[PDB]
Amino acid sequence: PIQDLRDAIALLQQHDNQYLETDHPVDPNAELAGVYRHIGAGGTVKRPTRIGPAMMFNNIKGYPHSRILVGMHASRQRAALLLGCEASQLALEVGKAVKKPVAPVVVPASSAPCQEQIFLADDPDFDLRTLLPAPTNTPIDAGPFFCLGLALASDPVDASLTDVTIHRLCVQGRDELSMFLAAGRHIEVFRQKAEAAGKPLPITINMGLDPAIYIGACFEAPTTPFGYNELGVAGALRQRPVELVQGVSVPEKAIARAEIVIEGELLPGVRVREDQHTNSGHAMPEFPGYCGGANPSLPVIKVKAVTMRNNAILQTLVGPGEEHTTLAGLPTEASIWNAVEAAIPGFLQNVYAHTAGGGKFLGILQVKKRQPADEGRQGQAALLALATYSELKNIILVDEDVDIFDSDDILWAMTTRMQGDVSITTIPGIRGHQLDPSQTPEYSPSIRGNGISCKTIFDCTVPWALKSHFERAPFADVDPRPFAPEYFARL
Amino acid sequence: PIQDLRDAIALLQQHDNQYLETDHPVDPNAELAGVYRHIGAGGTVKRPTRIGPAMMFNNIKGYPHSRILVGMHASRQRAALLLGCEASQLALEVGKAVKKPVAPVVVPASSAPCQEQIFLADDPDFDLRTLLPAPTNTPIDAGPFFCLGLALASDPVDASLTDVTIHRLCVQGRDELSMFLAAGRHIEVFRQKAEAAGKPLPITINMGLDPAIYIGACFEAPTTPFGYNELGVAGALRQRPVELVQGVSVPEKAIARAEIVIEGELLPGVRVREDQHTNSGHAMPEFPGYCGGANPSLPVIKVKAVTMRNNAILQTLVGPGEEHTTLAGLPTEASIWNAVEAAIPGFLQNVYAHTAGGGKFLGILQVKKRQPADEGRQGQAALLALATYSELKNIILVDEDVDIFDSDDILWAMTTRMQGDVSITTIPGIRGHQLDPSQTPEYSPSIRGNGISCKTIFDCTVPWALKSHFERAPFADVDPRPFAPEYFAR
Repeated sequence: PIQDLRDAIALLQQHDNQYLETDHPVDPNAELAGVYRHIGAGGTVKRPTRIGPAMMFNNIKGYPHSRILVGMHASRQRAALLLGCEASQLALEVGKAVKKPVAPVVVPASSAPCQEQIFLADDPDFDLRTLLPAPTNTPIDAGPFFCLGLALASDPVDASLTDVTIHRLCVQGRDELSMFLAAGRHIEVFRQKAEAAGKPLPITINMGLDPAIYIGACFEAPTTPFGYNELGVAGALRQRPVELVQGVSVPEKAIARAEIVIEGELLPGVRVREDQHTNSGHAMPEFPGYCGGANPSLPVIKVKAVTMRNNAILQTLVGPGEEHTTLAGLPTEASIWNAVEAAIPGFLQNVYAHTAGGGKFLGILQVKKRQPADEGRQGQAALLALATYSELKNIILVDEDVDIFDSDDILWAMTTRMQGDVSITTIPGIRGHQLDPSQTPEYSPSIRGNGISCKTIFDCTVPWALKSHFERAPFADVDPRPFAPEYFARL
Repeated sequence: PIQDLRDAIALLQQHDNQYLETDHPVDPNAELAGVYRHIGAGGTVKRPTRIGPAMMFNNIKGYPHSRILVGMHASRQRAALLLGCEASQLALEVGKAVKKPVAPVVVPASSAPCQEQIFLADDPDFDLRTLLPAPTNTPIDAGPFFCLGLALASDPVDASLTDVTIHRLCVQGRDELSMFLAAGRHIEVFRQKAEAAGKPLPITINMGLDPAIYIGACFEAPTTPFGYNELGVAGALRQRPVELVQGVSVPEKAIARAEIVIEGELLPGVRVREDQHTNSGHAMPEFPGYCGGANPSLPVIKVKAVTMRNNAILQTLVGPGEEHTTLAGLPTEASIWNAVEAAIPGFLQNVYAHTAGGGKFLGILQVKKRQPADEGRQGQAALLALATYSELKNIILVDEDVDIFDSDDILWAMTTRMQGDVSITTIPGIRGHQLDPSQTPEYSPSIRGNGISCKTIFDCTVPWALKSHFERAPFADVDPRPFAPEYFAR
């Protein structure tokens, strides 16, 4: 029963090519990410790249006591193994946990390995920059980043209002991090409330976690009093409550079994240029595959303490590549599943938040026309997808004999089951996502500002009345294995 | 505190031009509908027509003791009076009731005015066709119809599964009505189960109710054991449970305060052609404003009894015009509201399931661009609407200074806040609704079968960056009341 990051590493070590360690010295600045680019970053990272093992770097230059984990979630198959289901059903299996969550519980400090070591920022010798190897993903980044920081925080006026969300933070100084907070999201609203009263907002950043927690926390959750409800998904996935502990230096909870916890406060009335120390003009690589722009005005966590386990692992990601595809893509798929299946039961066979869109921009919907009235519902399923997940950009529709996880087979449906002046429907001027660099006025006369897009539905389903002409060549069913057993061993 | 149909009539009589009686003899065959066409049918009925009073016909040729009420829900203002809220808030107000329903209650036969008179069908003199006037809406109809039948039914194996649905029924014999039942609806899964076992399904048809029952019954409701859950909406709207009573001739509940109850059984293994007796080839007028085709294979209710209050009112509708716009459009608006507000909170100011689409085909969305990021979200709101209600056909988007209940003002926005080669987005080949006669392959080379349409989004919102040029001419705020008091007393 997996309850923390090390229980997960143990499971991976029982399967081939899921976990890999190296003792060869690596520089956290640029080099480590450059290495994993080849081994397992995947997704929208520039070629060459591939799906591979999660990888542990034991020998980090300048950090003789540290080790860095990347790629834990950077494969769909791997995520399936870590949660005990089939990779094609991963979105549905987690969607079931979302529906029957198990609440987290509070434990005492004696039960929290994340507090086996406490480094108070009090200490004159404290220096976040030398305590933690925060990797730099590319040389043009704004600085070192932590990329899997699970932030816990509460409303400053109503303490029963909580939030759990993944963030990335740039290291800005001996005890400072900058942190981008999405407008409108709960923790930013918390921070705006505290700042309007001139007060800091206490927060914990929890890194190195059971992958069920990271995966579960990307889904929308209900809000109950003191609920930290995102944690309920992982509670359901393991059938064991996620354990919280009180912070040592701030009045906010932290993840009891996390590897590293950064406790601090968002400062009132303070802001920094994200790239103030490099003037690179960039932040770090974004899920579409491009380096984003540096944010000119960011809030700052003032660090009051770092607590960690003995031999703490620092967990982050590279790419963000396939690791982002998994964390973002399963929620994208679940919400599309839920919307289509409630409106058109039995129609959708599956949906894939394609890695080529980082799990957000590109939806592949596999439908089955069962009867004459299903003609015209394939467009309806596309409208449902675009309405339910507004950061989507394009939809590709295929039938149930097309493998939506096989990009060759998607392009095959786009070649023999599509006519350009019939099957392609453009929907201009719909808000999409600012990190798509083609969503700009300069790219298109129908785009009125950044993050607005034309959204395109590629209908590659066979028209109902023509289906008799579109049967794929029927090869006979045979068990191939007796013909070459040793060859099918390689699985 | 309204509890039944008569209470609602008494409220209407307190307001001018909300209720109107006539004692001039009227033929229930075509004439009655012909008259109300002029007075209050409204909606998609051919013109002349208008919004008007609900109308009671006291003198029915062939039925010297009967009276026929029509138009009860045929006005949004009238529907808001009957629920005690603002017309522009109707969908939101019934949505509140949808969330906190009160359960109906069972009461003994002595508490059910619907059982003041009992007409068992095994009496030799029983004739459904002469006991009650069933209007025929037009001369090309399949036959006489009851158009506001609230049907109650339970699952035949598991009695804890209940459904409450609104139906129309054509009178086909002295003891039989034909009744369409939508596939997938819980009422017909009960009927298919009973039929698969060669058994009848007992049923009540409850007509002449508190408008809060009819209106609430058009919303989706959850299922709880022995729930009759649709009725909880009406119960929360009145904050008093709607009372039921055991049927005298079938094992199934009826509405205790209803005006007329038809008790019977859906018969297994027997169908009927709707235009049996006429060969008209039509059923009756449909919400888009055209007569529908006759249904060639319909199930039959075998009537075992009819019960009714003393001086029972027969409540039905005409058009179906504005009455259908109310019953169908409030749920349409409610579901669009819930979707857009969950997805883009604070952005939608109101939505109107426009009567020109019978409450189904045409959605007007009123949005407010509060900030630059809202540019691009008005199209998102239209997509949300098309996805949550697949029978929509077109969406018109407007800003918060456009009155979406005023069709002149809609067309105004379509005229000064719209460029044809920019603001109009077509989405071809989406399944819509077979009763739109333009959704056929003959109308469009992009339509592959009936009930498939091109769906069009008309964006009549001001582009964010240009809003400083589109302020409507600002007339000073003044209370006009004092300048013409007696004029405003109308």
